[PDB]
Amino acid sequence: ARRILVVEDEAPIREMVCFVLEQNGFQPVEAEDYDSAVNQLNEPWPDLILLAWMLPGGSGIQFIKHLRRESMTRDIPVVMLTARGEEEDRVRGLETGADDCITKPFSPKELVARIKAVMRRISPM
Amino acid sequence: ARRILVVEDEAPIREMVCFVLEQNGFQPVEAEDYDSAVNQLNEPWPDLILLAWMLPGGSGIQFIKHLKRESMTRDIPVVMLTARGEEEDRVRGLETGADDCITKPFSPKELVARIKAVMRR
Ligand code: NA
Ligand code: NA
Repeated sequence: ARRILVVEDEAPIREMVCFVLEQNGFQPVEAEDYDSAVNQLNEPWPDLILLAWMLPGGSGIQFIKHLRRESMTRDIPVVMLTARGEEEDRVRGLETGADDCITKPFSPKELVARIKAVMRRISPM
Repeated sequence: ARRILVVEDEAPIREMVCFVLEQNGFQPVEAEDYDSAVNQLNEPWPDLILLAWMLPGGSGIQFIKHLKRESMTRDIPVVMLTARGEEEDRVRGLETGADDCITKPFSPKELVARIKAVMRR
């Protein structure tokens, strides 16, 4: 179960992520905007979601809130994709209920290690 | 097979570039700074060089001048790696003698297409 929903509107980044994931044994799914991401919340369910802070059509925080409203999605791990610089500064220490984050640009190895760490994580408390 | 010298001090970008190129059957060679790049100018020589504008130890422009002064390296294609914002703005229209440029971030498909087009031309 290695289906990864890649919710990232920056095409070069989204495609890079898909490539890294493919080569490391995962099944990446592109979501280039908010509605595209919502339309992937069904069988077969994502095992983990990578999520940018802002998309055409909706924000990352809006998407997380959407996920939490339903039993079938509320336990899917979410890892934020954070742009180095201005965005990173604005969102540091922001509690969203997301499980982890990673800053762009990242190395292929760091992305994979962060995803694997989140996937093996025990359910809190 | 074909040797690509990746001269880039931004580690995540350098590692991404090498990852894409290696899975696509190229032989990427990493250079994280200026001296590392100069140290890779020996047999077997690179088939193409991807080059950042500024490195620890020396600039992209400096490295191009180094390449052009030697008969063995003068015809190796050079593609600049350009960052958005401040850098892209200053290097707009700089006639460096590089064969092409690519703006970061780029997709895997764009990277490979650009290098293959430069090598064919
Ligand atoms: Na975004
Ligand atoms: Na640089």
